[PDB]
Amino acid sequence: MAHHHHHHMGTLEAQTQGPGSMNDYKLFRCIQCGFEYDEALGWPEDGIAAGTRWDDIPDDWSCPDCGAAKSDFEMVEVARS
Ligand SMILES: [Zn+2]
Repeated sequence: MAHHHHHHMGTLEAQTQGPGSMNDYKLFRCIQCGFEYDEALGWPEDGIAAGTRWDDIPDDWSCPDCGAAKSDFEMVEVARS
């Protein structure tokens, strides 16, 4: 009769989120879903490099999360002070 059991390992923090805000970068949050973009973090999945400004981001660029437009983003001030 088997009496072996497994235990849950718990939480492995694989995120480690934290962009170094050494320069005043902004946040841009999609209003259609809540996708928050940090200019200091960038989005390497699309090719957006860390430090790329919203102005440098192509007008044809869409929210990688849902395909919402740039006008679907809000400019969020960074309270990391
Ligand atoms: Zn979105």
